[PDB]
Parts: sequence; structure tokens; C-alpha cells
Amino acid sequence: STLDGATYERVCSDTLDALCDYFEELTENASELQGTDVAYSDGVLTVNLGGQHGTYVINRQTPNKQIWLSSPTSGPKRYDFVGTVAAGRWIYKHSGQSLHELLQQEIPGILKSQSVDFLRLPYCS
Repeated sequence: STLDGATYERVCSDTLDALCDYFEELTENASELQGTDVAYSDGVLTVNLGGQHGTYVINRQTPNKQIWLSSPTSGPKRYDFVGTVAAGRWIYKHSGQSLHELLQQEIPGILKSQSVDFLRLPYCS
């Protein structure tokens, strides 16, 4: 393939909607961590983890049929989808790790209060 426009929109929506839900799950449980907030609109997911840890941005970029990521520690990446509507993952041309594996690497050390597993979410097969 590539995912055509309609399929990309469905897969991207499912991927990002679930990530938003999970980041809300993690940050609403971490009640002791102040200055955190999750915002989500227009295909842009914002995870502000405070003044020390910075802000993640994960967003749909429709013209490119990609998901873009900016991490306060590892910087920017553009992800393409590989797979089908049934199962797939988001991959970046200069890393072996999927989007969700990157978050699994970087987030647990920040949210030490939580048991973190991004690999249970849709579209990281």
C-alpha cells in the first residue's frame, strides 16, 4: 500500500485518540505531579508535563499522511504508517523504534508513580 487518505484518517484518528485517552489516564492518576495537562484538538495532542520535563506534541499532518512528534528530550520526528487497518505501526526513517516504543522509553522515568505500557494501545503492532 500506502494508506489512501480515507484510511489514513481512520488509522491516525484511532492512534491519536487512544494516545490522548492513555495520557489522560496516566496524568489524572499522577495527582502529585502539578503543572501537568493534556489538550487535544485539531489533530494535535499536547502533553505538558511541567516546567522541568517539558511538553510533548504529537499531531496529525494530513498532507504528508504522517504523525509528527516533538519530544522535549529527543526532538522532532515524522512517522509513516506500515501495515493495514487490521494492524500496523508508525515508523520513523532514522530510528528502529515505533512511536509507541519511543514513548515507552521516555515516559516511565517521568511518571515514576505509574505502571506505564504504551504497547497495549492501537496501531503499534
